[PDB]
Amino acid sequence: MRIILLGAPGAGKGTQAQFIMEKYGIPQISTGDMLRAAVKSGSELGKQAKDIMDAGKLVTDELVIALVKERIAQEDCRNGFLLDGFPRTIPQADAMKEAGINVDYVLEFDVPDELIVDRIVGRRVHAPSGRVYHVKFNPPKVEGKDDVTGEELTTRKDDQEETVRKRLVEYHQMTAPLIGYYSKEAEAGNTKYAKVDGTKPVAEVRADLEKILG
Ligand SMILES: Nc1ncnc2c1ncn2[C@@H]1O[C@H](COP(=O)(O)OP(=O)(O)OP(=O)(O)OP(=O)(O)OP(=O)(O)OC[C@H]2O[C@@H](n3cnc4c(N)ncnc43)[C@H](O)[C@@H]2O)[C@@H](O)[C@H]1O
Repeated sequence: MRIILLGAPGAGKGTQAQFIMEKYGIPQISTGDMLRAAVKSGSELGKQAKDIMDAGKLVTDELVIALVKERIAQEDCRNGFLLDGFPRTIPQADAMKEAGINVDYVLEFDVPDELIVDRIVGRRVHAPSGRVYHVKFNPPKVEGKDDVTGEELTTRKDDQEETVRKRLVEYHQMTAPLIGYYSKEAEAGNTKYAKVDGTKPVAEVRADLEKILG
């Protein structure tokens, strides 16, 4: 099963990607996670994103498509994968087309723009795993620590109010067009498209998703 998650910054994509992964055994390929990791390792493919992500901007398509093709080539992806954060632009969606990567489901997480900045200021992450928490909406079982490893949670560098605003504008300009792109793909019979209400509580969003996927 191959799934794309689509949605504005902070719509809950990464939070739901951990449930789909654990419940359906398909790997989560998250380009934000792969790029923060590359920046942190000084990996030649991806360390270049450091300043772009800091500014709230999209990294070049050519770079991100290279990372994703590499990852899909690892033996875990031969039986499905979940794309979280990719495609992010119409060139990245076309590249998937050209390459024979068709998906089963595209899920749009809809959230109003006005909720995004407070979701993101309460966000705390366990960086090694990419697990994400919210101090109010979805807190860890022990404050400040990841549930699994007991390691201290941190804040992302690009999760301040002005970088989020910048990210919202780039989302509306470049990424929002993918809703029409893939809705056209669903019309043609090439994928299934399902929209979910990302304002519902985390567990409730989790339950709508089980109705769509099995
Ligand atoms: N393909 C690509 N092309 C080019 N550049 C690329 C690229 N991919 C990445 N990049 C780059 O990397 C940068 C950042 O990219 P990004 O891909 O956005 O990495 P991100 O910040 O980790 O995640 P998102 O902004 O997408 O939020 P999300 O929808 O996953 O929601 P989450 O579950 O955390 O939820 C948010 C918060 O709210 C919470 N929450 C979740 N669900 C709910 C709910 N139902 N109710 C209430 N609160 C909730 C969470 O606990 C959390 O605290 C970009 O600016 C760009 O530079």
